[PDB]
Amino acid sequence: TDRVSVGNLRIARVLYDFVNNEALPGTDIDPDSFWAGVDKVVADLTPQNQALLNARDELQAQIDKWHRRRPIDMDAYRQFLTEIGYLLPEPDDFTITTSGVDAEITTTAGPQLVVPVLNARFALNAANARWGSLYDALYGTDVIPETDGAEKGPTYNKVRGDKVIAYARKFLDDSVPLSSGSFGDATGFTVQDGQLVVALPDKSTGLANPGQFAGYTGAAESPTSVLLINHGLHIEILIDPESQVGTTDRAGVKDVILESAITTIMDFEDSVAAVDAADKVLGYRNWLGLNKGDLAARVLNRDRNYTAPGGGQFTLPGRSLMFVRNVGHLMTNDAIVDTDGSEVFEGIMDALFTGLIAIHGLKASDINSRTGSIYIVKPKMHGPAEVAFTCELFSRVEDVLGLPQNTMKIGIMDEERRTTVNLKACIKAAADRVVFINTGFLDRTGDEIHTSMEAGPMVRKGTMKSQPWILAYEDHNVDAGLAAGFSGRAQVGKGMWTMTELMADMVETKIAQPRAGASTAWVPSPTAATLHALHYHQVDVAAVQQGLAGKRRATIEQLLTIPLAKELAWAPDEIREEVDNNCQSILGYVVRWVDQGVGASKVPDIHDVALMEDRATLRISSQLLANWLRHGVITSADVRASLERMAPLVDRQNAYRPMAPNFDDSIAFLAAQELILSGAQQPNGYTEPILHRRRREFKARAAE
Ligand SMILES: O=C(O)c1ccc2cc[nH]c2c1
Ligand SMILES: [Mg+2]
Repeated sequence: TDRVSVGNLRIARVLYDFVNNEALPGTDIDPDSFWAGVDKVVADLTPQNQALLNARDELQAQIDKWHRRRPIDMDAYRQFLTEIGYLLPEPDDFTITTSGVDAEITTTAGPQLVVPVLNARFALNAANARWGSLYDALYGTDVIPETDGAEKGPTYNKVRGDKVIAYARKFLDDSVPLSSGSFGDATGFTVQDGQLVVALPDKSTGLANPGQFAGYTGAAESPTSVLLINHGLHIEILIDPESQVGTTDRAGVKDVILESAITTIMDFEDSVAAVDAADKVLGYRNWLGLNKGDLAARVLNRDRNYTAPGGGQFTLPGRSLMFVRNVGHLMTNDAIVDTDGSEVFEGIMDALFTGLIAIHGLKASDINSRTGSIYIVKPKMHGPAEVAFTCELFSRVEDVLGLPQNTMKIGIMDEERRTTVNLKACIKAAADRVVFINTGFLDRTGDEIHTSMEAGPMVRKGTMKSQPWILAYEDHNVDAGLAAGFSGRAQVGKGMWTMTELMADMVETKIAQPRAGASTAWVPSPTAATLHALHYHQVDVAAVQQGLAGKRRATIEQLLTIPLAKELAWAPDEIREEVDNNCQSILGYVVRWVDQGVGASKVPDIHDVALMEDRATLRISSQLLANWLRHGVITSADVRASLERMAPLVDRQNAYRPMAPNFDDSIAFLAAQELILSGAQQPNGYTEPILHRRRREFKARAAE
């Protein structure tokens, strides 16, 4: 074949070439020593990797049987979980020791943006989303109602623009209050004796807290902009009477700029579809362009220059601080196969290659962490041993890369049940590497359903968000983080807002996350990060965290409360709706995944709301239907009929290729069907083995 032999490994030429010609040059790592390291690391860690996955299966089988032989005793269930080593002892209190971590992670609370690394233009916008226009975010979304008069048109609408301006003035009043009066009545800004002075019609005033004045641009006498800081986040008022908006403005203001996406996660996992060496290389190459600072379509932003209150000069980061999300322990990829032809573990490969590439970001670029850290998000881990394994992998990789030990820092996803109930030990296992924990609530619900598949029928998918287990899971995660001393040291993060068009709703409800003590939470786009930034100005996360300290708000019993439905909880019509809804979302996502290699896309649901979502929402839907089928809530004819019914709608909702009417001939349709009908047999309900196989199948058919 077209592979390169190195030890026991056979590396796809496209990857070998990528590494030698693009990734390695500029790192000072000897190419031959690198490849020897890859061979050695894969050979050494592969057995432990496999045994961990086998252990998952064995635990699940025991729980499966336990439920089959079962009016539901929690004392018994809990002592059984401890017996089989599912529930492990909680360690004594400790504080994490992770050092050399940047301020964007240790200290600054704010939005965290996640983007598919395979999409270069998306990744570019994400990195540039550290600063974003509040006016654009308000004007373009439904935050400002399109009520009579204020509708978006083909051209600028002055009625709407004025509501945007008023909305921002109120934000300023709430965030950076004047000693007296309102920003709404401002006519000018000036800096005098190093102090911000605001002109109102009748008199002048300063800030109630002059500590919020951070800097300015242009002459102090008539600044071209004024820079404020609040709860550690910057706000920049652009002052330009010459501009169109500025002309209509009372103080010549052109825009309000928010520091928005403080950090960004470049994603190789659930938001992308990458099933072979060509796909991985595309991803790795974008990740390289990001770290080298030369990725272009439009290019990456430079730092920002300001004059300090006093009159000196300083600078602020122009770009979002980058994490990379590697895949988890489950999958293999044929990017590399061994002599026997066995595919190599993809997570192992990601650590080596994304780690290698990240070195560039530590270096002056013809730039990322100034403290010398590399930030890797690791998803879908089940328990402390799997966490320890990930740390051992990073340690071995650091050795191959000639990096100081603990350079490679870990963002722990809390998105599997065996991690949730052992969270303190999982953190302890990574106490010198961990830079965040985060509630991946969607995968977590998929795992919740699969783990208790045999217990009985589960509540409807929309009911899950408010079940006792998930509310406890959220509080427990924050409690464990704070108890491990995350305050001032590491992020406590919460989940993604998936309704991309419902920004009014996001601004209304997503404030609950910072109020819950989360120093960060996930947004889908630059625009959403700007709007989500508002919440951090309203909530004092540091204070909230201090108030939460030492609280223990979720019991193990609460964590373990299985979301079983009550006897006969559903009328026939509600059942049908749940089925159609789930089939619709499965089909809408899968069709783009299998046909176009698109791992994340705005997909209208049944009620026709635009949902982003990724692989995890597929995991939830397939497991729920698999659970209902397993326990006789629905029949196989129900599933099939629903799939055939929703298919044409999906086709219609959509370079596309219709699934209907020849379903048995549609690879996408059959993948969706397989996900449901084989759902119960997928390891932890994971959708990758099926998706990957079907996408490779589609690629092979397209080729001929
Ligand atoms: O981190 C994820 O699982 C996730 C979820 C939704 C979206 C939409 C774009 N990127 C995503 C990532
Ligand atoms: Mg997830």
